[PDB]
Amino acid sequence: KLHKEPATLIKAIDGDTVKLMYKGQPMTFRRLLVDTPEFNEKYGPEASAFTKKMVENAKKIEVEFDKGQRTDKYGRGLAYIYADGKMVNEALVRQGLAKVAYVYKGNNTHEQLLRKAEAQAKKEKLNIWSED
Amino acid sequence: KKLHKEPATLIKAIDGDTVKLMYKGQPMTFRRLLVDTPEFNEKYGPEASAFTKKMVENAKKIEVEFDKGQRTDKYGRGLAYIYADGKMVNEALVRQGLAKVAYVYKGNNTHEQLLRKAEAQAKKEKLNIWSEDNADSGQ
Ligand SMILES: Cc1cn([C@H]2C[C@H](OP(=O)(O)O)[C@@H](COP(=O)(O)O)O2)c(=O)[nH]c1=O
Ligand SMILES: Cc1cn([C@H]2C[C@H](OP(=O)(O)O)[C@@H](COP(=O)(O)O)O2)c(=O)[nH]c1=O
Ligand SMILES: [Ca+2]
Repeated sequence: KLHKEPATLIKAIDGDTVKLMYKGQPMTFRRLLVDTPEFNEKYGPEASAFTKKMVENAKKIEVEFDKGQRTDKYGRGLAYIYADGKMVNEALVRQGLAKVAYVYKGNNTHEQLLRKAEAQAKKEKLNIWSED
Repeated sequence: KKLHKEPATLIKAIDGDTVKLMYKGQPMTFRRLLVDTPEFNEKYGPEASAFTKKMVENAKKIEVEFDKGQRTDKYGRGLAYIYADGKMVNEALVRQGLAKVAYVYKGNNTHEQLLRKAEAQAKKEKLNIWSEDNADSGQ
């Protein structure tokens, strides 16, 4: 008889990190300027589902490095991620599924864009901002 | 200066007939034995794709099963039967008219009759691929 052997599915998307092909090689990217709840926190599954749909349904993904630091201390490419023109970082925050975080000079070009989205999500008391 | 946008592509765990799995401690792309699934730009591609993704993403236990002939195809893909909680994905897609039996070679054809049988049945119910008129006309 043939023999069954274990294996486990690879995950490209893990919270604020996504594994993409860049310059013909795989690379781990960590979304700039945001902090998304983990799968075991409130809104964590919702934020994962939103990211998955946004990125898997994109014909075109682009990354935009900022000017201050290309890679964090853990080897992750720090970037804004675009799915068919729309910034994933911004969309999450707009939907109240991520907060603005890790904002540092040099790597904070789109900070105002994100703070604007966050203000709107808080005013709407949406998702993360629905809690007391 | 404005920042510049650069291209990249999503790394896809599931893509057509291929699945990327961690196997003996290392990542490996596998090609499902004995089947041909429509690609995402072809009809039922997004369906066959969703059914695969459902089956495999929701599995608690994934297994691979190599056959007795070629282990790796000429594109560097491991050739295997893929199981999700004990149910073979290869067989399931064929039974659900979401893939055709194909690429059947002596040595790597242990499950040929199981699948051909599933394909035979799949036509009669006329589901998905086989729900089109004359889709079973061998064109
Ligand atoms: C987003 C981001 C995170 N980080 C670091 C800070 C955290 O390190 P410390 O854990 O050592 O405090 C970590 C959070 O990433 P994750 O949220 O992916 O874990 O990544 C940066 O250094 N720069 C950044 O721009
Ligand atoms: C299933 C299978 C495919 N292949 C090859 C045949 C096709 O090569 P050609 O492209 O040269 O025709 C290709 C189809 O794979 P995909 O259907 O995943 O694209 O993989 C094998 O060599 N052995 C197999 O067992
Ligand atoms: Ca195919």
